[PDB]
Amino acid sequence: GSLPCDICKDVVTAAGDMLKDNATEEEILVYLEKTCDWLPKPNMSASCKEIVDSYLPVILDIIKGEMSRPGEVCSALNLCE
Repeated sequence: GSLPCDICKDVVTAAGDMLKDNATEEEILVYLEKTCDWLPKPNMSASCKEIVDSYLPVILDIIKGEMSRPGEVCSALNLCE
């Protein structure tokens, strides 16, 4: 899969699991930012940050809306084919 697709799957899964543990949205952002910062290449970190900043908000809304399948959520947002 494309890099945006691969990152999206991570983000949606992470956000979903953390919400199911009643994590706060702020904490979720902090967690995902860490992931972005740990990625081994600058282009990966950059793509991760852009995806988190652009899509995490609506992803949280979608999961709260009872839709948490990573592949499906990401395909809908056109991050996956």
